[PDB]
Amino acid sequence: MQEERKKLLEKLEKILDEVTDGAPDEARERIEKLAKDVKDELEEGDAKNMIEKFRDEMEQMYKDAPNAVMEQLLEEIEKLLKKAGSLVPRGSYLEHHHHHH
Repeated sequence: MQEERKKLLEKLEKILDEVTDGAPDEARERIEKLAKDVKDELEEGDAKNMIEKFRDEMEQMYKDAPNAVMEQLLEEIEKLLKKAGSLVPRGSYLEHHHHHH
């Protein structure tokens, strides 16, 4: 917490705040579970991995239903994932389309 880590996760939880509220209606309750789990993982389990999980989960629901902010939020978590990639070169995107409902 002496190397901008709190500011990185503060902005990250600020994105998750806008993903739940600025969700495509029905997609919100899907987001609220995983976003709540990220908060635990910030100290409990693997926070950095949950930033990847939520980033790739967002693009699944974005391809399924894009409002306007949903797209911008993909770009936001991406900026934060680069800084969260501490010696870790990862972010190829897990290839999805819709997979059917």
